[PDB]
Amino acid sequence: LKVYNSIFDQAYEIDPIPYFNFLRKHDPVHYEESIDAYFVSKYKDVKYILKNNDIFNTKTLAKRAEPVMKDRVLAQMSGQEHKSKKKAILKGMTGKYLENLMPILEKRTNDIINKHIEKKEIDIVNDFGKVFAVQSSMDLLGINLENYEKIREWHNGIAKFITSFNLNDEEIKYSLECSDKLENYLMPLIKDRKKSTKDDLISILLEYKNDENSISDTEILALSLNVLLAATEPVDKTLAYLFYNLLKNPEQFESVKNNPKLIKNAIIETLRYNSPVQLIPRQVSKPFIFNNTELQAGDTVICMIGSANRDPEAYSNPDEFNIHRSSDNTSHSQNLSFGTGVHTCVGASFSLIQLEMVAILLLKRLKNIKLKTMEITEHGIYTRGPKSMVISFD
Ligand code: HEM
Ligand SMILES: c1ccc2c3c([nH]c2c1)CNCC3
Repeated sequence: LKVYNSIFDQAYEIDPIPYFNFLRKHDPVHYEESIDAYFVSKYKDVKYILKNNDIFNTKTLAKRAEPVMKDRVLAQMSGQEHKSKKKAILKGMTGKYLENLMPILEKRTNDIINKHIEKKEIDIVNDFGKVFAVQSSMDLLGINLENYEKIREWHNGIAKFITSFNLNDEEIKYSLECSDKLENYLMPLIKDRKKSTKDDLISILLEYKNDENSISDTEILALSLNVLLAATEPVDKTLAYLFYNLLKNPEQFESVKNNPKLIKNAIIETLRYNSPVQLIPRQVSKPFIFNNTELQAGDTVICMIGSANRDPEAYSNPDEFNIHRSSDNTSHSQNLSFGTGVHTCVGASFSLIQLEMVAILLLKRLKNIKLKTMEITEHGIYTRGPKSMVISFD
Protein backbone atom coordinates (compact mmCIF):
# COMPACT_ATOMS: atom_id res chain seq x y z
CA LEU A 1 0.00 0.00 0.00
CA LYS A 2 1.28 3.46 -0.92
CA VAL A 3 -0.83 5.00 1.88
CA TYR A 4 -1.77 3.45 5.19
CA ASN A 5 -4.46 5.77 6.65
CA SER A 6 -7.84 4.50 5.42
CA ILE A 7 -11.35 5.87 6.02
CA PHE A 8 -12.28 2.26 6.72
CA ASP A 9 -9.74 1.69 9.47
CA GLN A 10 -11.52 0.75 12.70
CA ALA A 11 -10.03 3.80 14.41
CA TYR A 12 -11.78 6.19 12.00
CA GLU A 13 -15.38 5.49 13.02
CA ILE A 14 -14.29 5.67 16.66
CA ASP A 15 -12.69 9.10 16.28
CA PRO A 16 -12.27 10.57 12.75
CA ILE A 17 -10.84 13.94 13.85
CA PRO A 18 -7.17 12.84 13.60
CA TYR A 19 -8.05 11.52 10.14
CA PHE A 20 -9.52 14.89 9.16
CA ASN A 21 -6.31 16.65 10.23
CA PHE A 22 -4.10 14.15 8.43
CA LEU A 23 -6.06 14.08 5.16
CA ARG A 24 -6.41 17.86 4.83
CA LYS A 25 -2.67 18.35 5.32
CA HIS A 26 -1.22 15.33 3.50
CA ASP A 27 -3.86 13.86 1.17
CA PRO A 28 -6.75 16.29 0.48
CA VAL A 29 -8.16 14.08 -2.35
CA HIS A 30 -7.69 10.60 -0.89
CA TYR A 31 -8.36 7.39 -2.84
CA GLU A 32 -10.08 4.40 -1.19
CA GLU A 33 -9.84 1.34 -3.42
CA SER A 34 -12.40 -0.68 -1.47
CA ILE A 35 -15.20 1.55 -2.88
CA ASP A 36 -13.28 3.20 -5.78
CA ALA A 37 -13.91 6.73 -4.57
CA TYR A 38 -11.88 9.78 -3.55
CA PHE A 39 -12.47 11.49 -0.18
CA VAL A 40 -12.25 15.32 -0.22
CA SER A 41 -11.35 16.78 3.17
CA LYS A 42 -10.72 20.52 2.66
CA TYR A 43 -13.37 23.24 2.91
CA LYS A 44 -12.27 24.98 -0.27
CA ASP A 45 -12.38 21.81 -2.40
CA VAL A 46 -15.69 20.56 -0.92
CA LYS A 47 -17.20 23.99 -1.57
CA TYR A 48 -15.92 23.99 -5.13
CA ILE A 49 -17.28 20.53 -5.79
CA LEU A 50 -20.73 21.36 -4.42
CA LYS A 51 -20.92 24.72 -6.21
CA ASN A 52 -20.08 23.18 -9.63
CA ASN A 53 -22.92 20.79 -10.39
CA ASP A 54 -21.88 20.51 -14.03
CA ILE A 55 -18.45 19.03 -13.20
CA PHE A 56 -19.60 16.99 -10.16
CA ASN A 57 -23.14 15.66 -10.66
CA THR A 58 -25.51 13.65 -8.50
CA LYS A 59 -25.81 10.55 -10.71
CA THR A 60 -24.10 8.61 -7.90
CA LEU A 61 -27.36 8.75 -5.94
CA ALA A 62 -29.07 6.59 -8.58
CA LYS A 63 -27.28 3.36 -7.66
CA ARG A 64 -26.98 4.24 -3.95
CA ALA A 65 -30.59 5.31 -3.29
CA GLU A 66 -32.98 4.37 -6.09
CA PRO A 67 -33.20 0.60 -5.34
CA VAL A 68 -35.04 1.43 -2.10
CA MET A 69 -36.65 4.76 -3.14
CA LYS A 70 -38.51 2.95 -5.96
CA ASP A 71 -38.31 5.99 -8.21
CA ARG A 72 -36.29 9.16 -8.86
CA VAL A 73 -35.24 11.30 -5.92
CA LEU A 74 -34.98 15.09 -5.92
CA ALA A 75 -31.17 14.82 -6.03
CA GLN A 76 -31.27 13.12 -9.44
CA MET A 77 -33.26 15.96 -11.01
CA SER A 78 -31.93 19.07 -12.72
CA GLY A 79 -33.03 22.31 -14.32
CA GLN A 80 -36.56 23.62 -13.93
CA GLU A 81 -37.88 20.24 -12.78
CA HIS A 82 -35.53 20.14 -9.79
CA LYS A 83 -36.26 23.79 -9.05
CA SER A 84 -40.05 23.47 -9.23
CA LYS A 85 -40.28 20.24 -7.26
CA LYS A 86 -37.82 21.46 -4.66
CA LYS A 87 -40.03 24.56 -4.33
CA ALA A 88 -43.06 22.32 -3.91
CA ILE A 89 -41.36 20.41 -1.09
CA LEU A 90 -40.36 23.67 0.62
CA LYS A 91 -44.01 24.75 0.48
CA GLY A 92 -44.85 21.89 2.88
CA MET A 93 -42.57 23.30 5.59
CA THR A 94 -43.13 27.05 5.02
CA GLY A 95 -46.00 29.47 5.04
CA LYS A 96 -49.29 28.22 6.40
CA TYR A 97 -48.09 24.59 6.39
CA LEU A 98 -45.33 25.58 8.81
CA GLU A 99 -47.70 27.62 11.00
CA ASN A 100 -49.95 24.54 11.29
CA LEU A 101 -47.10 22.07 11.83
CA MET A 102 -45.18 23.78 14.60
CA PRO A 103 -47.94 23.54 17.28
CA ILE A 104 -48.21 19.85 16.40
CA LEU A 105 -44.46 19.37 16.90
CA GLU A 106 -44.80 21.16 20.18
CA LYS A 107 -47.44 18.55 21.09
CA ARG A 108 -45.15 15.70 20.01
CA THR A 109 -42.38 17.21 22.14
CA ASN A 110 -44.45 17.68 25.31
CA ASP A 111 -46.02 14.24 24.95
CA ILE A 112 -42.57 12.66 24.98
CA ILE A 113 -41.44 14.81 27.89
CA ASN A 114 -44.59 13.89 29.82
CA LYS A 115 -43.76 10.22 29.43
CA HIS A 116 -40.34 10.63 31.12
CA ILE A 117 -40.68 13.61 33.47
CA GLU A 118 -41.41 11.51 36.56
CA LYS A 119 -38.29 9.32 36.01
CA LYS A 120 -36.05 12.43 36.41
CA GLU A 121 -33.85 11.41 33.46
CA ILE A 122 -34.21 11.03 29.71
CA ASP A 123 -32.09 9.68 26.86
CA ILE A 124 -32.03 12.45 24.26
CA VAL A 125 -31.06 9.84 21.65
CA ASN A 126 -33.20 6.82 22.46
CA ASP A 127 -36.12 8.25 24.46
CA PHE A 128 -36.62 11.62 22.77
CA GLY A 129 -34.81 12.07 19.50
CA LYS A 130 -35.48 8.82 17.70
CA VAL A 131 -39.18 9.02 18.59
CA PHE A 132 -39.62 12.72 17.89
CA ALA A 133 -37.72 12.58 14.59
CA VAL A 134 -39.96 10.04 12.87
CA GLN A 135 -43.18 11.49 14.35
CA SER A 136 -42.18 14.98 13.18
CA SER A 137 -41.48 13.58 9.69
CA MET A 138 -44.81 11.75 9.58
CA ASP A 139 -46.63 14.95 10.65
CA LEU A 140 -44.83 16.95 7.92
CA LEU A 141 -45.89 14.39 5.32
CA GLY A 142 -49.40 13.84 6.72
CA ILE A 143 -49.01 10.24 7.93
CA ASN A 144 -51.02 9.27 10.96
CA LEU A 145 -49.02 8.24 14.00
CA GLU A 146 -50.62 4.85 14.75
CA ASN A 147 -47.81 2.83 13.14
CA TYR A 148 -44.88 5.15 13.90
CA GLU A 149 -43.01 2.26 15.57
CA LYS A 150 -42.94 0.18 12.39
CA ILE A 151 -42.22 3.31 10.32
CA ARG A 152 -39.10 3.75 12.46
CA GLU A 153 -38.01 0.14 11.92
CA TRP A 154 -38.49 0.32 8.14
CA HIS A 155 -36.81 3.75 7.99
CA ASN A 156 -33.76 2.38 9.81
CA GLY A 157 -33.50 -0.43 7.26
CA ILE A 158 -33.75 1.90 4.28
CA ALA A 159 -31.35 4.46 5.74
CA LYS A 160 -28.80 1.70 6.42
CA PHE A 161 -28.77 0.88 2.71
CA ILE A 162 -28.08 4.54 1.87
CA THR A 163 -25.47 5.18 4.56
CA SER A 164 -23.45 1.95 4.19
CA PHE A 165 -20.65 0.99 1.84
CA ASN A 166 -20.10 -2.76 2.43
CA LEU A 167 -23.46 -4.45 3.03
CA ASN A 168 -23.71 -8.23 2.83
CA ASP A 169 -26.45 -9.95 0.84
CA GLU A 170 -28.61 -10.55 3.93
CA GLU A 171 -28.32 -6.90 4.93
CA ILE A 172 -29.30 -5.81 1.41
CA LYS A 173 -32.37 -8.06 1.28
CA TYR A 174 -33.56 -6.83 4.67
CA SER A 175 -33.21 -3.18 3.59
CA LEU A 176 -35.24 -3.98 0.46
CA GLU A 177 -37.88 -5.76 2.55
CA CYS A 178 -38.09 -2.63 4.70
CA SER A 179 -38.51 -0.60 1.49
CA ASP A 180 -41.32 -2.88 0.31
CA LYS A 181 -43.16 -2.66 3.64
CA LEU A 182 -42.99 1.14 3.69
CA GLU A 183 -44.23 1.26 0.11
CA ASN A 184 -47.06 -1.17 0.95
CA TYR A 185 -48.04 1.11 3.84
CA LEU A 186 -47.74 4.45 2.03
CA MET A 187 -49.12 3.79 -1.47
CA PRO A 188 -52.68 3.38 -0.07
CA LEU A 189 -52.33 6.63 1.88
CA ILE A 190 -51.40 8.50 -1.30
CA LYS A 191 -54.42 6.93 -3.00
CA ASP A 192 -56.80 8.00 -0.22
CA ARG A 193 -55.23 11.46 -0.04
CA LYS A 194 -55.91 12.19 -3.72
CA LYS A 195 -59.65 11.50 -3.35
CA SER A 196 -59.81 13.66 -0.19
CA THR A 197 -57.09 16.30 -0.12
CA LYS A 198 -55.63 17.66 3.13
CA ASP A 199 -53.01 20.28 3.98
CA ASP A 200 -49.81 18.22 4.13
CA LEU A 201 -46.80 17.58 1.92
CA ILE A 202 -48.25 14.44 0.32
CA SER A 203 -51.20 16.56 -0.82
CA ILE A 204 -48.82 19.21 -2.18
CA LEU A 205 -47.07 16.55 -4.28
CA LEU A 206 -50.41 15.24 -5.57
CA GLU A 207 -51.59 18.75 -6.55
CA TYR A 208 -48.29 19.82 -8.15
CA LYS A 209 -48.65 20.59 -11.86
CA ASN A 210 -45.94 21.14 -14.49
CA ASP A 211 -47.87 22.21 -17.60
CA GLU A 212 -50.96 20.13 -16.69
CA ASN A 213 -48.69 17.12 -15.97
CA SER A 214 -49.05 15.56 -12.52
CA ILE A 215 -46.36 13.59 -10.71
CA SER A 216 -46.71 9.82 -11.07
CA ASP A 217 -47.81 7.90 -7.99
CA THR A 218 -44.52 6.01 -7.65
CA GLU A 219 -42.57 9.29 -7.89
CA ILE A 220 -44.74 10.79 -5.15
CA LEU A 221 -43.84 7.74 -3.07
CA ALA A 222 -40.15 8.18 -3.83
CA LEU A 223 -40.27 11.88 -2.96
CA SER A 224 -42.25 11.05 0.18
CA LEU A 225 -39.67 8.42 1.16
CA ASN A 226 -36.94 10.95 0.39
CA VAL A 227 -38.49 13.45 2.82
CA LEU A 228 -39.10 10.76 5.46
CA LEU A 229 -35.54 9.49 5.17
CA ALA A 230 -34.02 12.96 4.93
CA ALA A 231 -36.01 14.57 7.77
CA THR A 232 -35.70 11.73 10.34
CA GLU A 233 -32.01 10.73 10.37
CA PRO A 234 -30.23 13.99 11.35
CA VAL A 235 -32.65 15.14 14.08
CA ASP A 236 -31.97 12.78 16.98
CA LYS A 237 -28.23 13.10 16.29
CA THR A 238 -28.16 16.90 16.25
CA LEU A 239 -30.33 17.24 19.35
CA ALA A 240 -28.11 14.84 21.30
CA TYR A 241 -24.93 16.59 20.11
CA LEU A 242 -26.39 19.99 21.00
CA PHE A 243 -27.15 19.18 24.64
CA TYR A 244 -23.95 17.16 25.03
CA ASN A 245 -21.71 19.99 23.79
CA LEU A 246 -23.57 22.55 25.90
CA LEU A 247 -23.32 20.44 29.06
CA LYS A 248 -19.61 19.84 28.38
CA ASN A 249 -19.17 23.64 28.12
CA PRO A 250 -21.09 24.85 31.18
CA GLU A 251 -20.29 28.52 30.63
CA GLN A 252 -21.81 28.35 27.15
CA PHE A 253 -24.77 26.43 28.51
CA GLU A 254 -25.38 29.18 31.08
CA SER A 255 -25.11 31.76 28.31
CA VAL A 256 -27.94 30.05 26.44
CA LYS A 257 -30.12 30.02 29.56
CA ASN A 258 -29.56 33.75 30.20
CA ASN A 259 -30.01 34.79 26.55
CA PRO A 260 -32.36 32.25 24.91
CA LYS A 261 -31.69 33.87 21.54
CA LEU A 262 -28.26 32.21 21.46
CA ILE A 263 -29.89 28.79 20.90
CA LYS A 264 -29.91 29.26 17.12
CA ASN A 265 -26.16 29.93 17.13
CA ALA A 266 -25.63 26.90 19.37
CA ILE A 267 -27.48 24.71 16.88
CA ILE A 268 -25.48 26.11 13.97
CA GLU A 269 -22.21 25.59 15.82
CA THR A 270 -23.30 22.06 16.74
CA LEU A 271 -23.99 21.31 13.09
CA ARG A 272 -20.56 22.61 12.14
CA TYR A 273 -18.70 20.84 14.99
CA ASN A 274 -20.53 17.49 14.86
CA SER A 275 -21.86 17.41 11.29
CA PRO A 276 -24.58 14.71 11.40
CA VAL A 277 -24.45 14.17 7.62
CA GLN A 278 -20.71 13.42 7.19
CA LEU A 279 -20.42 12.53 3.50
CA ILE A 280 -21.81 13.86 0.23
CA PRO A 281 -20.98 11.91 -2.95
CA ARG A 282 -20.69 13.28 -6.47
CA GLN A 283 -19.66 11.82 -9.83
CA VAL A 284 -16.94 13.53 -11.88
CA SER A 285 -18.17 14.29 -15.37
CA LYS A 286 -14.84 15.24 -17.03
CA PRO A 287 -11.08 15.27 -16.42
CA PHE A 288 -10.21 17.51 -13.48
CA ILE A 289 -7.39 18.01 -10.96
CA PHE A 290 -7.26 19.17 -7.33
CA ASN A 291 -3.73 19.91 -6.03
CA ASN A 292 -1.96 17.32 -8.18
CA THR A 293 -4.52 14.52 -7.81
CA GLU A 294 -6.02 13.65 -11.16
CA LEU A 295 -9.67 12.71 -11.58
CA GLN A 296 -11.31 11.15 -14.63
CA ALA A 297 -14.86 11.22 -15.96
CA GLY A 298 -16.88 8.62 -14.06
CA ASP A 299 -14.79 8.81 -10.89
CA THR A 300 -16.54 9.29 -7.55
CA VAL A 301 -15.64 12.07 -5.11
CA ILE A 302 -16.97 12.03 -1.54
CA CYS A 303 -17.03 15.39 0.25
CA MET A 304 -16.17 15.05 3.96
CA ILE A 305 -18.50 17.64 5.49
CA GLY A 306 -17.16 17.16 9.02
CA SER A 307 -13.57 17.64 7.84
CA ALA A 308 -14.47 20.74 5.81
CA ASN A 309 -16.31 22.26 8.76
CA ARG A 310 -13.16 21.85 10.90
CA ASP A 311 -10.77 23.21 8.26
CA PRO A 312 -8.35 25.73 9.87
CA GLU A 313 -8.42 27.61 6.56
CA ALA A 314 -12.14 28.29 7.16
CA TYR A 315 -12.37 28.58 10.98
CA SER A 316 -10.06 29.64 13.78
CA ASN A 317 -9.75 27.00 16.50
CA PRO A 318 -11.93 24.69 14.37
CA ASP A 319 -11.81 21.70 16.75
CA GLU A 320 -13.34 23.63 19.67
CA PHE A 321 -17.08 23.97 20.26
CA ASN A 322 -17.84 27.71 20.56
CA ILE A 323 -21.39 29.05 20.15
CA HIS A 324 -20.15 32.64 20.04
CA ARG A 325 -18.42 32.35 16.63
CA SER A 326 -19.21 35.19 14.24
CA SER A 327 -17.73 37.01 11.24
CA ASP A 328 -17.89 40.23 13.30
CA ASN A 329 -14.88 39.51 15.55
CA THR A 330 -10.53 35.62 13.62
CA SER A 331 -11.69 33.34 10.77
CA HIS A 332 -15.31 32.24 10.25
CA SER A 333 -17.13 30.79 7.25
CA GLN A 334 -20.56 29.50 6.34
CA ASN A 335 -20.59 25.83 7.35
CA LEU A 336 -21.41 23.09 4.84
CA SER A 337 -23.59 21.01 7.17
CA PHE A 338 -26.58 21.65 4.86
CA GLY A 339 -24.41 21.48 1.73
CA THR A 340 -24.35 24.37 -0.70
CA GLY A 341 -25.14 25.16 -4.33
CA VAL A 342 -28.03 23.66 -6.28
CA HIS A 343 -28.72 20.71 -3.98
CA THR A 344 -28.42 22.54 -0.66
CA CYS A 345 -30.80 21.12 1.94
CA VAL A 346 -34.39 22.16 1.28
CA GLY A 347 -35.09 21.36 4.95
CA ALA A 348 -32.45 23.71 6.41
CA SER A 349 -34.70 26.53 7.65
CA PHE A 350 -37.36 24.13 8.94
CA SER A 351 -34.67 22.05 10.72
CA LEU A 352 -33.26 25.08 12.51
CA ILE A 353 -36.78 26.17 13.53
CA GLN A 354 -37.80 22.70 14.69
CA LEU A 355 -34.55 22.16 16.64
CA GLU A 356 -34.86 25.55 18.36
CA MET A 357 -38.44 24.80 19.40
CA VAL A 358 -37.46 21.45 20.93
CA ALA A 359 -34.36 22.78 22.66
CA ILE A 360 -36.25 25.69 24.21
CA LEU A 361 -39.00 23.36 25.47
CA LEU A 362 -36.50 20.91 26.96
CA LEU A 363 -34.75 23.82 28.73
CA LYS A 364 -38.11 25.20 29.88
CA ARG A 365 -39.53 21.98 31.34
CA LEU A 366 -36.41 20.04 32.49
CA LYS A 367 -34.95 22.13 35.29
CA ASN A 368 -31.35 21.94 36.53
CA ILE A 369 -30.27 19.62 33.74
CA LYS A 370 -27.22 17.47 34.48
CA LEU A 371 -25.20 15.22 32.20
CA LYS A 372 -25.13 11.48 32.99
CA THR A 373 -23.47 10.20 29.80
CA MET A 374 -20.15 11.84 30.65
CA GLU A 375 -18.48 10.28 27.58
CA ILE A 376 -20.41 9.63 24.38
CA THR A 377 -19.74 6.85 21.90
CA GLU A 378 -20.34 7.88 18.29
CA HIS A 379 -21.29 5.53 15.47
CA GLY A 380 -21.56 5.99 11.72
CA ILE A 381 -19.30 7.42 9.03
CA TYR A 382 -21.97 8.60 6.54
CA THR A 383 -24.49 9.82 9.13
CA ARG A 384 -23.07 10.08 12.60
CA GLY A 385 -24.30 10.59 16.11
CA PRO A 386 -24.10 9.46 19.74
CA LYS A 387 -25.42 6.01 20.69
CA SER A 388 -26.83 7.41 23.92
CA MET A 389 -26.98 10.81 25.60
CA VAL A 390 -28.73 10.61 28.98
CA ILE A 391 -29.48 13.69 31.06
CA SER A 392 -31.06 14.01 34.53
CA PHE A 393 -33.28 16.80 35.81
CA ASP A 394 -35.50 17.84 38.72
C1 HEM B 1 -30.05 18.86 10.82
C2 HEM B 1 -30.88 18.52 9.84
C3 HEM B 1 -30.43 18.30 8.38
C4 HEM B 1 -29.17 18.29 7.88
C5 HEM B 1 -27.83 18.42 8.64
C6 HEM B 1 -29.28 18.07 6.45
C7 HEM B 1 -28.21 17.96 5.57
C8 HEM B 1 -28.30 17.93 4.20
C9 HEM B 1 -27.22 18.00 3.23
C10 HEM B 1 -25.78 18.11 3.68
C11 HEM B 1 -27.74 17.97 1.98
C12 HEM B 1 -27.05 18.04 0.60
C13 HEM B 1 -27.00 16.66 -0.03
C14 HEM B 1 -26.28 16.75 -1.36
O1 HEM B 1 -25.82 17.84 -1.80
O2 HEM B 1 -26.17 15.72 -2.03
C15 HEM B 1 -29.17 17.85 2.12
C16 HEM B 1 -30.10 17.77 1.10
C17 HEM B 1 -31.45 17.57 1.23
N1 HEM B 1 -32.13 17.51 2.43
FE1 HEM B 1 -31.37 17.78 4.21
N2 HEM B 1 -30.63 17.99 6.12
C18 HEM B 1 -31.35 18.10 7.29
C19 HEM B 1 -32.72 18.11 7.39
C20 HEM B 1 -33.61 17.91 6.36
C21 HEM B 1 -35.07 17.96 6.44
C22 HEM B 1 -35.77 18.24 7.78
C23 HEM B 1 -35.56 17.68 5.22
C24 HEM B 1 -37.02 17.61 4.71
C25 HEM B 1 -38.05 17.86 5.51
C26 HEM B 1 -34.43 17.47 4.33
C27 HEM B 1 -34.50 17.18 2.99
C28 HEM B 1 -33.46 17.30 2.09
C29 HEM B 1 -33.57 17.19 0.64
C30 HEM B 1 -34.85 16.94 -0.19
C31 HEM B 1 -32.37 17.37 0.12
C32 HEM B 1 -32.06 17.35 -1.40
C33 HEM B 1 -31.94 18.82 -1.85
C34 HEM B 1 -31.74 18.92 -3.35
O3 HEM B 1 -31.35 17.90 -4.02
O4 HEM B 1 -31.99 20.03 -3.90
N3 HEM B 1 -33.29 17.61 5.07
N4 HEM B 1 -29.45 17.84 3.46
C1 LIG C 1 -28.10 9.27 3.61
C2 LIG C 1 -28.72 9.32 4.86
C3 LIG C 1 -29.33 10.46 5.32
C4 LIG C 1 -29.32 11.60 4.50
C5 LIG C 1 -29.83 12.92 4.63
C6 LIG C 1 -29.52 13.59 3.48
N1 LIG C 1 -28.80 12.77 2.64
C7 LIG C 1 -28.68 11.53 3.24
C8 LIG C 1 -28.07 10.37 2.78
C9 LIG C 1 -29.86 15.02 3.22
N2 LIG C 1 -30.95 15.43 4.11
C10 LIG C 1 -30.64 15.09 5.50
C11 LIG C 1 -30.58 13.60 5.73
